[PDB]
Amino acid sequence: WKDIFDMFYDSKTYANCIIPTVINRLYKVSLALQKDLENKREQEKL
Repeated sequence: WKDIFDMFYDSKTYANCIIPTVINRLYKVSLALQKDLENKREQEKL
Protein backbone atom coordinates (compact mmCIF):
# COMPACT_ATOMS: atom_id res chain seq x y z
CA TRP A 1 0.00 0.00 0.00
CA LYS A 2 2.86 2.37 0.71
CA ASP A 3 4.18 1.69 -2.77
CA ILE A 4 0.63 2.09 -4.08
CA PHE A 5 0.75 5.61 -2.71
CA ASP A 6 4.36 6.43 -3.49
CA MET A 7 4.41 5.26 -7.11
CA PHE A 8 2.74 8.43 -8.35
CA TYR A 9 0.19 9.29 -5.65
CA ASP A 10 3.35 10.08 -3.84
CA SER A 11 5.55 12.67 -2.12
CA LYS A 12 3.05 12.95 0.78
CA THR A 13 1.61 15.84 -1.24
CA TYR A 14 -1.10 13.43 -2.33
CA ALA A 15 -1.39 12.45 1.32
CA ASN A 16 -1.18 16.14 2.14
CA CYS A 17 -3.81 16.57 -0.56
CA ILE A 18 -6.05 14.00 1.13
CA ILE A 19 -5.04 15.28 4.57
CA PRO A 20 -7.64 18.08 4.17
CA THR A 21 -10.30 15.61 3.03
CA VAL A 22 -11.68 14.29 6.32
CA ILE A 23 -10.08 16.79 8.69
CA ASN A 24 -13.74 17.67 9.09
CA ARG A 25 -14.37 14.26 10.67
CA LEU A 26 -11.96 14.96 13.53
CA TYR A 27 -14.58 17.41 14.78
CA LYS A 28 -17.37 16.80 12.27
CA VAL A 29 -17.94 13.31 13.67
CA SER A 30 -15.19 12.88 16.27
CA LEU A 31 -14.35 15.94 18.36
CA ALA A 32 -17.80 17.48 18.18
CA LEU A 33 -18.97 14.01 19.17
CA GLN A 34 -16.51 13.84 22.07
CA LYS A 35 -15.10 17.07 23.50
CA ASP A 36 -18.62 18.42 23.58
CA LEU A 37 -19.21 15.04 25.26
CA GLU A 38 -15.99 15.45 27.28
CA ASN A 39 -16.57 19.05 28.20
CA LYS A 40 -19.08 16.91 30.05
CA ARG A 41 -16.62 14.13 30.94
CA GLU A 42 -13.65 16.29 31.91
CA GLN A 43 -16.04 18.61 33.77
CA GLU A 44 -18.51 15.85 34.69
CA LYS A 45 -17.20 15.59 38.26
CA LEU A 46 -14.03 17.67 38.63
